[PDB]
Amino acid sequence: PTPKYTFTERAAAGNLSDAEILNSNNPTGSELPDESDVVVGGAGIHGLIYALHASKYKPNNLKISVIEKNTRPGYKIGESTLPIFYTWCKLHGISAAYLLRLFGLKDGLCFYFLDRENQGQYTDFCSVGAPGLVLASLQIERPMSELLFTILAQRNGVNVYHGREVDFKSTVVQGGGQGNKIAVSRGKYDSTPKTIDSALFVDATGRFRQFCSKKAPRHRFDGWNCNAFWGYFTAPKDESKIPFDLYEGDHTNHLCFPEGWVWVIRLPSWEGSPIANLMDMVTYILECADAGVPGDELPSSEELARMFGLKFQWVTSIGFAVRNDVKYPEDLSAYGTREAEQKFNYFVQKYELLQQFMSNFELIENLYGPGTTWFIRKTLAYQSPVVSGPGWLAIGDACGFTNPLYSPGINVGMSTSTWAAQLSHPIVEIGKSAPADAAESSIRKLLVPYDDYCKSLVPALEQMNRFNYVCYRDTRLGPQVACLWQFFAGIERYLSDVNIETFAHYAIKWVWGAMVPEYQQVAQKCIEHIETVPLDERLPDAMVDELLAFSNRIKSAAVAADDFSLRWDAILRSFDRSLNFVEGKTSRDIYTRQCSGCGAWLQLRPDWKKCHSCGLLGTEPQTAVTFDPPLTAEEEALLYAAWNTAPKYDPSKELKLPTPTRPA
Ligand SMILES: Cc1cc2nc3c(=O)[nH]c(=O)nc-3n(C[C@H](O)[C@H](O)[C@H](O)COP(=O)(O)OP(=O)(O)OC[C@H]3O[C@@H](n4cnc5c(N)ncnc54)[C@H](O)[C@@H]3O)c2cc1C
Ligand SMILES: CC1(C)c2[nH]c3cc(Cl)ccc3c2C[C@@]23CN4CCC[C@]4(C[C@@H]12)C(=O)N3
Ligand SMILES: CC1(C)c2[nH]c3cc(Cl)ccc3c2C[C@@]23CN4CCC[C@]4(C[C@@H]12)C(=O)N3
Ligand SMILES: [Cl-]
Ligand SMILES: [Zn+2]
Repeated sequence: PTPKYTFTERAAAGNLSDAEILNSNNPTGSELPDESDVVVGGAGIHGLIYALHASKYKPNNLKISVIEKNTRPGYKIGESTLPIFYTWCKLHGISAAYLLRLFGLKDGLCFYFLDRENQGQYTDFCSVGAPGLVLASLQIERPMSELLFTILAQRNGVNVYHGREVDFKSTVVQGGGQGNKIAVSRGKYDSTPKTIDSALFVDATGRFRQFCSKKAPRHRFDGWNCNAFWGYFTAPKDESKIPFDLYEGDHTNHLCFPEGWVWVIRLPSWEGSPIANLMDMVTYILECADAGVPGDELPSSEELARMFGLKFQWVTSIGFAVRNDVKYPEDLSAYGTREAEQKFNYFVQKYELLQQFMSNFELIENLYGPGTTWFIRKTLAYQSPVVSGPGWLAIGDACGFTNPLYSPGINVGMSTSTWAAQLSHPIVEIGKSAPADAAESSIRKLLVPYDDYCKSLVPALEQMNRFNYVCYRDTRLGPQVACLWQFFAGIERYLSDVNIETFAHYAIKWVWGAMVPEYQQVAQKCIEHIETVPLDERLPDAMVDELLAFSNRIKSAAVAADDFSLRWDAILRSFDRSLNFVEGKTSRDIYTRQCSGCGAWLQLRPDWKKCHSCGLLGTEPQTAVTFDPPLTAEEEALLYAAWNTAPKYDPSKELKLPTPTRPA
């Protein structure tokens, strides 16, 4: 396909604002409709996942309008995504060759555990992702992901309106099929708001809980909560001076210690690009995905920036997520002038490994506009007690949130977004087909499992977060108990069988494995012991011995009961096939390489000879996926064949769950 510059030229011809050029791509028009079936407040990632999944699950059934306050897709923290997210993108028609032009490659998770009392000592836990012919994970700049899903939504019959705000003071939400009146303005100052008459309102306003807060007070869990502070840094081409052995920038890297952990995420940034030019680039990429353009014939990221007049750079997202019972010095003025900067730099100099690590990175000033060099957010975890009611439901962060760790926010949270999307079709039809009293009663009963799932979801994720945090207080418990159990309980068994029809049903059974009984049994034993040791103290060595022995005893039985075949010793660098810890083991599959020209991390497969980010050609390591232990040519062909195309929906087939097999 020849690239078109439709939006760039339309914007210049009409001198259109950012919101006006975006809204001009709507199928129904740039102005709000008088009526809709569903109105979604908020076009964050979940509001858009919801609208995309609802239209894809059953096309041409629901008229859906998404209302977003930002004039263009705004900055969000939350950049790391997991295989279930990519699978969802692939099911919606965008595979890795196209996504990697916009987003950074993610190949597994790596954890480094720093000893607080023995500075310089550390251990690690490293895993790999998948071959390029299997799947990819992504590090996403959120202004780009929300733009991608906006354009994709607009191309699938969904209207998205930026620069428009739901007025929750005058909005009326009623049950049955009686009808909502959603008031939409451009802000407080706008005294000519519009009304959308509609059947279902979806609260996707994130942590702001703009609608469901009216129905219940925000709920907090017992015990300590977490604070976060972060910033953006350069992304070094040469990672060889990082003070951790075998470090690789294309993981989501975690620097873990008693007080909390640091995330390190390498990703490309498009900041500075005009919004109209970005729409043209994204539209071109989708036209290429529609036509099936092969990766080596698709322009590279930097070539796209030249074609469409964009700005492109590599950055590292680095942030702390620490417990809010940490004692800080009263005066931190020596480390900066703002609290976020002060606490970031104070914590770095508390660990020599963190300071040696950070000395590979240069701070970026105001990457996302003035005042964005430093970010801080306090008291992260919460839950919404009420997530549905007459005429409305909530999804995503509006239901609750725990912690960045293991990225449940996007990847687990999309279970609610996609289930609500599926449920939205019968919800709307019930109201159009039955009198008001019975309609409301039938909708209420239909949503009882959705309410019950949300109610138990956040507490389970909260226990999962505390489980990892307490084990991060020791360099043996971290990798050998917490990491091991999250990977065994949470690896996505039978993901290659998921399709659009089963996606929500599968996703709600995942929960990162946090509902697995043996997982909860080990987590409760560790939490119960470690929470009795004050944070400023080292864990007694006998406590670590006992928790380790208890964990390994429960592990051996649960691993023997799992009937899912997996080359565990190839995926986890430090463990054998039976998930036994091996002290000196370093062997692992090799799925990626770093481009010598631009530093971008690449997936190895024989049909991607050039760097997808800068276009530089490689010389035969792409065919050099290293399987260790090796696979025959037939086993390798069989692996790739399983992941080629998702199977058609077979209503006779029973859904296979991602969690380990029950012991029976
Ligand atoms: C420090 C930190 C790190 C994190 N890291 C990760 C990670 O690595 N991976 C991960 O998966 N998750 C991560 N998360 C969680 C993740 O950021 C959230 O789960 C995710 O952004 C939730 O998306 P959402 O669409 O529900 O809400 P948001 O993305 O917050 O979107 C809400 C939208 O609603 C709009 N809005 C608000 N009020 C109105 C109104 N009245 N009218 C119209 N629109 C309105 C806002 O403009 C906004 O765009 C992290 C969270 C934190 C705090
Ligand atoms: C199941 C997947 C998505 C997975 N999910 C993880 C979660 C954590 Cl926490 C760590 C590692 C993984 C992996 C690595 C896997 C293991 N599978 C072997 C056959 C195909 C596949 C898919 C992929 C593969 O090639 N790599
Ligand atoms: C398990 C059930 C109760 C179920 N549980 C869900 C949870 C969510 Cl979140 C979404 C959908 C479902 C469904 C619909 C199912 C899926 N199964 C396919 C084989 C038999 C069965 C049973 C039934 C079926 O025919 N329909
Ligand atoms: Cl992650
Ligand atoms: Zn390159």
